[PDB]
Amino acid sequence: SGLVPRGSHMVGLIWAQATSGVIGRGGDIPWRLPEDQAHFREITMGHTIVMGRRTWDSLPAKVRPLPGRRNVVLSRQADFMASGAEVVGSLEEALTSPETWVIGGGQVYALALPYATRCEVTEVDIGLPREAGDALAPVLDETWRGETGEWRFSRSGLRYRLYSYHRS
Ligand SMILES: NC(=O)c1ccc[n+]([C@@H]2O[C@H](COP(=O)([O-])OP(=O)(O)OC[C@H]3O[C@@H](n4cnc5c(N)ncnc54)[C@H](OP(=O)(O)O)[C@@H]3O)[C@@H](O)[C@H]2O)c1
Ligand SMILES: CCc1nc(N)nc(N)c1OCCCOc1ccccc1CCC(N)=O
Repeated sequence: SGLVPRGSHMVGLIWAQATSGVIGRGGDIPWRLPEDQAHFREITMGHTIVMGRRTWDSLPAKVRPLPGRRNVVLSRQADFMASGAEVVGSLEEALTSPETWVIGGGQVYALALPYATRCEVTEVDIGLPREAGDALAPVLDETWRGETGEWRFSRSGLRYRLYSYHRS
């Protein structure tokens, strides 16, 4: 199907996770998956994106701010320099755009989850176990519903699938 009705406010979370729920370590995403970059890009294009400061830090710098999207960086550092983005000091202000995609990281997903009505999740079939210091994906309960895509191979051979969850 791929349809998801929307209301006067849409707050979406988008992430890619290992089976174990690892999304981040050492300030990076511990795999590369071209189809997921393409998916992340097309979903978020033209929208406001919200990210924690550490996620802004983890962006390759030549791709800061992410092109074609309104970049919003959540930080408690009032003097934080984020060239080409805006810095907001609270989650409330961050989610004021009528359509917002939260693009990371572990901290901000957790805080934003209660307001979210879509989760766009790439499951990467990689057996990375949770380690000390890892950033972790939220656990979705059964208020979330939607569609699970088929397993696909990237040309590299890495296997992945897409979940598109929503709720009222
Ligand atoms: N696989 C994926 O889909 C994916 C996507 C995005 C990121 N990641 C990874 O996840 C990791 C980063 O995640 P993380 O959980 O460490 O950090 P994060 O959520 O990106 O950023 C946390 C920072 O956000 C700010 N913050 C958090 N809550 C706030 C609030 N209520 N008000 C104001 N500011 C707030 C603070 O910034 P200040 O310290 O500046 O105050 C905090 O240190 C990296 O490894 C990144 O590569 C993975
Ligand atoms: C594509 C990764 C990703 N994937 C999903 N599915 N949700 C996310 N929030 C998500 O994270 C978006 C923030 C980090 O983006 C990276 C990180 C490493 C390499 C590439 C990118 C894409 C953007 C760019 N031009 O660099």
